[PDB]
Amino acid sequence: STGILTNKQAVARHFGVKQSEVVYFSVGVDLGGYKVIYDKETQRAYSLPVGIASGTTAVSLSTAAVLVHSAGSVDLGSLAVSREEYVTLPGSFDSGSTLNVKNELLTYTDGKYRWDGILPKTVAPGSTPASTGGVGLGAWISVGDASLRTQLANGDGSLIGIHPQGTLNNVLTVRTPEQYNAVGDGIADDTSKLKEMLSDINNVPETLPDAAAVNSYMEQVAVKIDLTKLYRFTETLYIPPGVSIEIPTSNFFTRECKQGLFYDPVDKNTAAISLMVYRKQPDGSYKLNKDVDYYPTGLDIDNGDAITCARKIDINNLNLITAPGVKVGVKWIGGAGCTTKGLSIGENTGSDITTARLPRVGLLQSASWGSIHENLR
Amino acid sequence: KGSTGILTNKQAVARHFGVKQSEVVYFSVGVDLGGYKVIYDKETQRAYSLPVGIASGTTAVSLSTAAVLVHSAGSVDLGSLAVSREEYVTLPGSFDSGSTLNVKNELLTYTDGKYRWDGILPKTVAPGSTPASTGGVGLGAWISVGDASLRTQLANGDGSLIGIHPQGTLNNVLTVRTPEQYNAVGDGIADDTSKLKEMLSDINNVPETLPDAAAVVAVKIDLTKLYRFTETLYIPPGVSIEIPTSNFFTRECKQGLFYDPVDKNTAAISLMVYRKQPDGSYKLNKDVDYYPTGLDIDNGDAITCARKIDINNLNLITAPGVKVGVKWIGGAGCTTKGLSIGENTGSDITTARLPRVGLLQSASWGSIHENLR
Ligand SMILES: [Zn+2]
Repeated sequence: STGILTNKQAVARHFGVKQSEVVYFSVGVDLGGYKVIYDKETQRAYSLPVGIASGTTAVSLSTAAVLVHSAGSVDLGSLAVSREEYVTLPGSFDSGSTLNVKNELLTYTDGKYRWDGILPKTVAPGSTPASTGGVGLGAWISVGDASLRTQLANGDGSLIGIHPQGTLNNVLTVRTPEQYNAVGDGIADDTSKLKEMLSDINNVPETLPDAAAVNSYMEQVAVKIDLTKLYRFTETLYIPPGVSIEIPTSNFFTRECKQGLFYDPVDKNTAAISLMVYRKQPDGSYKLNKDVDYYPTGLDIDNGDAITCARKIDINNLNLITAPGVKVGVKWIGGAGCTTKGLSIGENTGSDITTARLPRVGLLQSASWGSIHENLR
Repeated sequence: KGSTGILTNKQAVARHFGVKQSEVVYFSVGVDLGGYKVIYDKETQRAYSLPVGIASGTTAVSLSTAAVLVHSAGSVDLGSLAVSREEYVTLPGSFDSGSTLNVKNELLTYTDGKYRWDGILPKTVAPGSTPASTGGVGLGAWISVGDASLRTQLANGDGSLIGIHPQGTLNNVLTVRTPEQYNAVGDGIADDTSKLKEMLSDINNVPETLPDAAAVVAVKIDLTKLYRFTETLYIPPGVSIEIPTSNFFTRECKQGLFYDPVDKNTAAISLMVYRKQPDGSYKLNKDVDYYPTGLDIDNGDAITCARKIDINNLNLITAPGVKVGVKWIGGAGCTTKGLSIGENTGSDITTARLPRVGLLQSASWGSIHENLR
C-alpha cells in the first residue's frame, strides 16, 4: 500500500523520473502518461515507450516483458536494450543461470553478454558463450565497457571502422618482429622471435616425405615483413618461400648499424641467412640443407638430388651485419627469379678488418637463374 | 506521512549514489549545504552530487531547472559536475519521439547510442530528429556518451578516435586500400568483380563517356588474396597496385587476380583509352583488339587516360582460351615491376590457366616493365 509508494520512489530514483511517473502493472490499469512500468511479480521495472494515450489500458505483461495494452503491443525488453537499461543477473557463465528477458546480462570472465536468441535461455554450469550458441546476431552479444576493453585487446581490429569503408583488420598486412616482442637492441637474442615470425608466414618442416611435399610449400600466401630496429640472432635464418623483407632505407657502409639483422653465432663456420634447398636422403626423403658449404647445381636438381624451396622471395634494403669471423653472410641458393634491392652485407666497424662486423664471404649464389640483385652492397 | 516519505526518498537517492542517508539534502532556499554529498530537487525530482568544499554555514540561494545551484559562497553547474562524474539521466523517449533537454547530464537515446547536448539549454528536439539533422555531433552540439555509442562510433568511424605515436590519430596514417574493405571473398571462387570495381571507382571514378577532350589523388592498393572476376577491369589513372611478392612459374596461384569471363574474346586487364565519337564526345574503349596509334593520340581520335599507374608484383591468372592478359595501351610513363601473367597449371597447355596473348602494348612511350613474367 505505502510499500507501493516507497517502491515507486525507489524505482523513480533509479530511472531518474518522477514518482508519479511509475505505474504498477495490473489488468485494466490506465497506462497513459507513465514513463516506467513495474512488474510486481518479477519485481522488474521497464521504461515505457512515449505516446501511450490516456485511457489505454494494460492487458498483459509476459515474463519476457512483452506488454499488451488496449491500443497495441510493445517489447519492453528490446526497448530496454536500446536504452542500455540492463539487469546484471547473479552468477556467471560458470555458475550457470536462466535468462528470461532481453535486457538481462550474464557475466563471463571477459565481460558481459546479452542473449539475442530464443528466450527463455538456460545456461548450464561450466558454460561459456562459445559453448552455448556462440556470439553474434541471434546469439550472445557482448555488452558494456569491460567487454569492449577485452574485445579490443584480444581482437584483430574488426571493431575499428576505416574509410572509405571496411575495418582496420582489412588493411593490416605487414608483420614486424615487435608483434612477437623482439627486443631489437642488437643485444638480446631475438632468434626465436624471428623464427616464429617466419614460421607464421610459411612453416615448412625440415624433413619431408617426397618431392610433391617439398614443392607444396612454394604454393603458400606471401607476406611482407618490416624490420625497423636491430635484431641480434644466433642461428642461421632460413627464409621460406613467399616472404618479402623490408627496411625503410639501405645502409651505405655506415659505422654503427642501428637497423637490421646481426648474426652472432657460437659456431662461426656458418651462414647468417640461407634460402631453402632440400637434399635427397638415402631412403628417398628430403632434408633441408644445413651444411654451410653446400650449394645446389643444375645437375643436382635434375637428378632429384636437390629440390629448391626458394620461390617468391624479395628483399628490400636489408642490412646484415655479422660477428667477426663468420664464414658466409648470405646463401642465395636455389633462388631462381628471386630479387634483391639495397641488400647490405657487412659493417664498416672501423679501421681494423680482423675486428670488423662483416663475414669472410659476403654472398654465395647458385641455381638462381633470373635472379636480380640491385644496389648490392 | 510526509517526513517519512522524505526519509525513504533520501534513502533511495543514497542507495543510487552509494552515499549515506544522512549525506543527502533537499534543496530549499536557505538550507545549510555543509557536509552533504548529494542534493535533491523536489520540483524536478532530480538528484546531483555536490562539489566537495562547500563550507558548513554556506546556504542555498537558488537552483534552476538547468541544475545551476547558487549558494552564499558561489555558484556551481551541477549538471556539468554530473557529466564529469558520469552521472546521467536517460530521458524517456528518443530522437524518434522527440524531447526537451534542460540539464547537461541528460541523455537522449538514438538508434546507435546516447547523446548529451553540449550547446545552449534548453534544447528542443522535434519528433523524427537525428543528431546529424539537429546540430551535428561535436563540441557545442551533440556529444556521444556511453559504451553503446562508443561501439558504434568506432565501428563506423575512420580511426580518428585512435591516437598513434609520435602524434596524430590512426586515420592520419592509413594509406592502403584493399578488396577486403569491400568484403571481397578472395578465394578465387566467388565473383569478386563488383567489389574490385567499386574499389577502383572509389579511387578514381572516370565515367565511360565524356563530353569533350578537356573532361578526359593517387592511392595504393594491396592485393593479398586471390580474387576471381568475370569482366575486364579498367585501371584508372593514379593507381598503384601491389602484392607482397611476384610469382615465378607458380603452379597454383593463391594470390592475385583470376579472370574467368563467359566471353573469352576479351582482355583481363586494360588501361583506359577514350575514342572520339562522331558527335565529338568520347567513349572508353571496350574493344579487345583496339589499340591507339601515336597518330590517334595526336589528332585526338584517341585520348589517353592512363598516366600515373604503377604495378608491383601483380599476378594475373586467366581461364584457358582468354584472348589477352593485359592491354597496356596509352600507358606512357607507366611502370611495372614483377608483373606475372599466366599460370603454370600443368603439361596440357590447352587447359592451362593462361591467356592466348600475354601483353599487348601501344602508345606507351617511356614505359618501363621490370622483371615481366
Ligand atoms: Zn539505483
